[PDB]
Amino acid sequence: LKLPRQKVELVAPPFVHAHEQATKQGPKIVEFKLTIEEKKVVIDEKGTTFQAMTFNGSMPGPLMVVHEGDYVETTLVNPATNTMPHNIDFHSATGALGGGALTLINPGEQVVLRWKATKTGVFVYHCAPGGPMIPWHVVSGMNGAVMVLPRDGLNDGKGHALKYDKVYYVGEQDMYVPRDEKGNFKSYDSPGEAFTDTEEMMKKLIPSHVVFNGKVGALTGKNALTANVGENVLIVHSQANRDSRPHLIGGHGDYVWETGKFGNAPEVGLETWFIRGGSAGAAMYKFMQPGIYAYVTHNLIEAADLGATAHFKVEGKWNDDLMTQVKAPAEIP
Amino acid sequence: LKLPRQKVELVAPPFVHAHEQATKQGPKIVEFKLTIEEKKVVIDEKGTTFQAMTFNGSMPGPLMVVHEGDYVETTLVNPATNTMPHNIDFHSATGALGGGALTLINPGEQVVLRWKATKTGVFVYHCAPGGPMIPWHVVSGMNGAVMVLPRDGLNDGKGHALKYDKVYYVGEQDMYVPRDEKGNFKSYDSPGEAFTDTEEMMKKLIPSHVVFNGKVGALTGKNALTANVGENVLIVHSQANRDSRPHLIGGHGDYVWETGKFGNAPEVGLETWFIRGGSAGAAMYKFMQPGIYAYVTHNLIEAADLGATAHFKVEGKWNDDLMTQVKAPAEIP
Amino acid sequence: LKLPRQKVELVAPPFVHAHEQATKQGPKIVEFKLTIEEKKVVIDEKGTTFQAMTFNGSMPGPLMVVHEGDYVETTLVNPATNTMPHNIDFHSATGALGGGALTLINPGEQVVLRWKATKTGVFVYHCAPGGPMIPWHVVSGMNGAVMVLPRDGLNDGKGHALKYDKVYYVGEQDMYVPRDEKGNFKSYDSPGEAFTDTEEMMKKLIPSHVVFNGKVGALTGKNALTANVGENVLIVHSQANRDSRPHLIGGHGDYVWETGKFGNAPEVGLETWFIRGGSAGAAMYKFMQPGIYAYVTHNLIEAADLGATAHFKVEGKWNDDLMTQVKAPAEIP
Ligand SMILES: OC[C@H]1O[C@@](CO)(O[C@H]2O[C@H](CO)[C@@H](O)[C@H](O)[C@H]2O)[C@@H](O)[C@@H]1O
Ligand SMILES: OC[C@H]1O[C@@](CO)(O[C@H]2O[C@H](CO)[C@@H](O)[C@H](O)[C@H]2O)[C@@H](O)[C@@H]1O
Ligand SMILES: OC[C@H]1O[C@@](CO)(O[C@H]2O[C@H](CO)[C@@H](O)[C@H](O)[C@H]2O)[C@@H](O)[C@@H]1O
Ligand SMILES: [Cu+2]
Ligand SMILES: [Cu+2]
Ligand SMILES: [Cu+2]
Ligand SMILES: [Cu+2]
Ligand SMILES: [Cu+2]
Ligand SMILES: [Cu+2]
Repeated sequence: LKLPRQKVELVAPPFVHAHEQATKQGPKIVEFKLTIEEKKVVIDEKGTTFQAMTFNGSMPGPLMVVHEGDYVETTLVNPATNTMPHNIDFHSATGALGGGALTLINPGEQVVLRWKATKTGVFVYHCAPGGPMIPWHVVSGMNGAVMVLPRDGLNDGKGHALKYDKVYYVGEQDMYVPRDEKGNFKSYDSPGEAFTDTEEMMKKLIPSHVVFNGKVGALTGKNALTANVGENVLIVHSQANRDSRPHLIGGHGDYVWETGKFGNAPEVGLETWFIRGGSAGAAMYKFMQPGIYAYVTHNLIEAADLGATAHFKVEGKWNDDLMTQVKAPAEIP
Repeated sequence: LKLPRQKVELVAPPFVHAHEQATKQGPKIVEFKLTIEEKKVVIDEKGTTFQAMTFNGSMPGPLMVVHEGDYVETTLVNPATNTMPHNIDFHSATGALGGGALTLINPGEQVVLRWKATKTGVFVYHCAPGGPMIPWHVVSGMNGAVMVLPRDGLNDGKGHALKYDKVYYVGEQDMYVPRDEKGNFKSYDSPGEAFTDTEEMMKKLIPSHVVFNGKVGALTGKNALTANVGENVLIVHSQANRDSRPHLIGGHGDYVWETGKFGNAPEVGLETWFIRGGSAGAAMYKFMQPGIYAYVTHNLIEAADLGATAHFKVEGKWNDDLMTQVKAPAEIP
Repeated sequence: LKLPRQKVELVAPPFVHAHEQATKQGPKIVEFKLTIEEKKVVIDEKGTTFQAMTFNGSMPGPLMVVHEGDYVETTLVNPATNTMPHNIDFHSATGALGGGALTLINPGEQVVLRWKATKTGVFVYHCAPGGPMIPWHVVSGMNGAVMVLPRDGLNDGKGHALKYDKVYYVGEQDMYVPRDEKGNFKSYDSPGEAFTDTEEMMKKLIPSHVVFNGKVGALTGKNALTANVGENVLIVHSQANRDSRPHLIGGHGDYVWETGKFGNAPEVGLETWFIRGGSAGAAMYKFMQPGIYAYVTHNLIEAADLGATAHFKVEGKWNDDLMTQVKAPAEIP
């Protein structure tokens, strides 16, 4: 395979490494490295801890971006400082359980997998060692996404280009933290110690936490998403294990691929869309109003009470044609 | 803004205020009033009670109908007889958290919000005061829907008009009523008294009841939906917090916008469709057979055991070509 | 009704009785027989038992295949060896609650129902006796599917024929097996004895098991699905009561009707699709790589821990262009 090689410097979510939308490049071998990290992390503002397992130290794993017909060559590294075997399954790839059957590595090993990007869209990647370890590694945080863009960039299905000014990747994580007898979340010394209680809870199908970017409030305050009025923002949303229903409070999905695959035309003008567990989808919105937006899953219990709220802070001029407070709050006459 | 004003007299669900589909009117300011009512109601045939919070006294709130490019001017009233602050978020609107950031009113106040109907479809509206109150007010009943019709009426995406003979609005409500130690549903003196137990249950994500129009059996008996053979009926379905999968038992969705947005062509000939939590969708069906139909969510446990069944009673002539009982029940030979 | 009659010999899932895709036949009366069987079965590799109720002895019931405009004439038989009344509701049919209102039969009876296949697609059929028996009979196993093909066969919505080399029917079943005090699954002497505990669990909406073809591991080992590289396989998936999110691990859905209705064009290039509870959908894939695939619902907890995994064993030549292990596992440098 005698194609040009291109290295990518991955960046932590919700940001996305620099890339072209439309490109004049032909196929390349695009090189990525992912280093697995098992680590205890804090997942809420109460200080609850969690035995996480991650690609590149983040939940979600970073977004990888290539174009249709590229070859994606991933060096997956499992340092000796980890305790368990791991692998990678790319839903964008064809064969060998998405790559999982070719990438199982013990602590102290690395492996190099290449796959041809024959399907466009956004796709989940995740660890999948075998058997009951599959769900456990995924809900412990071992999932991310890859975006395979058409070489001509995105289109509306009507002949028009859809160019985004910026893209964010929102990875949603269902987490299963057990409680003790008096009702407090438990803490564990190792993922292995957490396994028995965690699996018992997993099988009951109700998460304790549903978070974006690994933690309650991760995408708020200093780390709010941003935009300006007039900017077209692409929001990639993934969920490797469980359904979600994204919604931009005060906005819309102007163009939405809820099944996430660019061979299909987008839907237009959505209020709320649906990410099937085990998939990524994408929504584009051109901001029209400044101020705070919340980006949620629209199970509002999940959003407000279990962790699944991000914010956008948007700069620009208020549009009184689109909305106005005709009369401020006043005593009823 | 010097456009003509038009008042609407809202009507309680499942009925819909009179409106045009295709219209020769240009944009107007369409005036609506919603008066919040907190009230204890009965939600099942056992007499279980529920601390409801409502727009205009109903669950769901009434369906508002306008056309693309209208301005929707809502007077939201929170009488002093209520206990809590409330607001309104229109998923059809652009800016200020759907209007929620411009409509927070204490008991004794009213506010007037106007928004431009730039997106077509059916959309959820709901209360959203802030924080954990968001889910609580919504699952207490504070949600309804708005329909923004194209000025040319509905179409099939193939150049043909789709005209409905009547429309019904089915609002589905997930309810969380706690149980005491011996397993009976609890009753509370106020919404505030219900809050702690109700939130604890909410976070476990399993409703005690799933109802249409506020109560088990609301859309049955005297209050069954009706049609005649040959009539095209539009069924708007909303769910502000939780997924649903509508199905007309003995019928179909001839034309379905399950994401609910009229810029997209309908799907055809569905058995069951999917309303994402936080959205409204719509289905049209031309009745072909008389008799009783059930309209359900097709989690049949929810439908038959938790409350989520409506009936249609349909008049007309039986069509033996479409279905016939060739041989009535008889002893096996 | 003076049309030619054609008998079908049904075959147990996941296989499908022989049929034409495109056909030069005109409408016929296609005759099917379904004999209900109530039976205690084993559903997992631990030996857990289950009070099943079935059409033709299988979970799911067998796939029936006809063409648009055929008349489907079903003899439904409820032998005296059963204990309960049963009926059948075809989501493909128009009128009388899908046929349920014309097919209620006591043990010792049979009934003959005919319906005209006016809607194309894959559709659920299920028992629906009335009231709380509806969900109970369905989650006890009394559901299957029917496929109504266009007379010209399937198409891509772009003028091209889509011909499958083989079809499999995967019926997914949510099961509710109660546990005793010490946490073991309970066994019952009759469906009636199982009812009280089973309904109590049903209403909590969390299954104990989620299986394909009636049992954990049913579609693995000797009974793995099969294909060859180059074969186009249609996978019909149904779920009569509860959502699912199918995914072919190492493959894709090349053409997917997730709402299952052939009047709509398929989506292309999906990773994971969505079967709404109360529906059947279908996905076509042309295999490109040999080896083992898993076909799952992509709630991976359900897939790996509750029973919902099938395998494909695929023969043919490995394609190193599409995927290659560039470097086998090795010590990190
Ligand atoms: O106080 C003993 C009494 O408490 C229970 C819980 O209801 O068990 C608690 O105490 C045990 C002995 O200290 C612990 O092992 C156990 O984990 C804790 O729940 C009863 O089982 C016991 O009779
Ligand atoms: O009978 C007392 C015994 O019952 C429990 C429940 O198992 O508590 C009940 O009685 C308490 C005292 O009357 C109530 O406060 C409580 O709400 C009720 O559940 C035990 O905790 C107690 O030992
Ligand atoms: O040992 C009696 C004590 O056990 C409990 C369960 O905590 O009930 C068990 O024993 C009863 C009498 O044998 C059984 O009927 C019951 O089904 C079983 O759970 C207590 O209720 C009882 O005090
Ligand atoms: Cu892993
Ligand atoms: Cu996967
Ligand atoms: Cu409120
Ligand atoms: Cu909302
Ligand atoms: Cu039955
Ligand atoms: Cu049904």
